Amino acid sequence: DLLELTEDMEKEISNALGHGPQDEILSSAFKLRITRGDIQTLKNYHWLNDEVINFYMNLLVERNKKQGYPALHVFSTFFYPKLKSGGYQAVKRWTKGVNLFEQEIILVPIHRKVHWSLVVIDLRKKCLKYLDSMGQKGHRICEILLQYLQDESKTKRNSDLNLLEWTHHSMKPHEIPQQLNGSDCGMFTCKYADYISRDKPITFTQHQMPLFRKKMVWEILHQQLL
Repeated sequence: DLLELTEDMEKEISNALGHGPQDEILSSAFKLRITRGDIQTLKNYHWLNDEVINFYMNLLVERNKKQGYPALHVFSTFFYPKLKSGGYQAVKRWTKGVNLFEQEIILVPIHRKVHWSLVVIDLRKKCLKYLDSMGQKGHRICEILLQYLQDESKTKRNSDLNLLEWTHHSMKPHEIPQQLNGSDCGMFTCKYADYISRDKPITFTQHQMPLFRKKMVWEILHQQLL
């Protein structure tokens, strides 16, 4: 959601992006350590890196709990690639201590080459949605993730998913805002995730991305969303 930033905020934001040592840890949580180098990927025209995305994803989980939003599970940005190349066995332990099926919404960030996209698994509707700011379809990706769910369920609950009741859908270019440059794919993924996890229709646009980038640095610095 939109908002007007304050001087004290724009100050600390310029502070974090501005010059200084690269290894200076500016924010720590979820076993992640955001360095000034990492937060600088938020500067306009820069590609977000894994740390920033994972960090933000984890913040959505806490925001949802505290605000009475759907139970949210966010997979690491490294999960999907590991699954795609190593199969279920390679990621069997990435859900240690959690039962995916007791959650309501599962987010799976998709990193392919230099592009970022998003898969949403809504357990409440038994539906998988693929969101891509470059209008791509993700049939195969959803198919691979649905098979992962079946393996997780059979492994952890000794029960099969009822495949006949599950559906998947790739949001068309008209259903969600698209990116108009070559550097905001990571931001679209984060904002898709943000709105989707609150069951809020995705009404933001490319025009608002510069403000989102600034907002996210503050949010990451304070480990709190606006």
